[PDB]
Amino acid sequence: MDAEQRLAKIIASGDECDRATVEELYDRLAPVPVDFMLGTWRGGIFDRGDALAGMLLGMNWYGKRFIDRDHVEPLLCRSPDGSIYSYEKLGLARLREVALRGTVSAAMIYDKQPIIDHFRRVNDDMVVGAMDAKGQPDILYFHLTRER
Repeated sequence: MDAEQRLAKIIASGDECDRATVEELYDRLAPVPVDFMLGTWRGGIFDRGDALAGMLLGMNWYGKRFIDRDHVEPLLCRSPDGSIYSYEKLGLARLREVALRGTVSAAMIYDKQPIIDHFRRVNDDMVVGAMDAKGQPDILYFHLTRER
């Protein structure tokens, strides 16, 4: 109830939200099965002051495309002409069911990077992603909105 409604409002307005507050809300969210992620999603970030957030923004990161369990485009970006293209220099990705803090949910795993994004449901068209990247002292959060 509460966590979903509070997170939906932040995600829909593109507002920033500090790591500790998102994590509290994320831990109360329900896991999602792998096929729930299938489709194209528009992405946004909760903390835009982070290094990788800065780099995603500079690349005009749009979102992600989940084709099937084995074929995911993790970095859809917007080119200067306005069209959306799949940036593939960091490699592609796939979906598996992975645990995070005792909760097993659909997670995107990069093929060529030690990065896993743990997804939890906000509503049918919104998920919060928890980025689990090797070395990173803390889990970082981002959001996805389903294209309809």
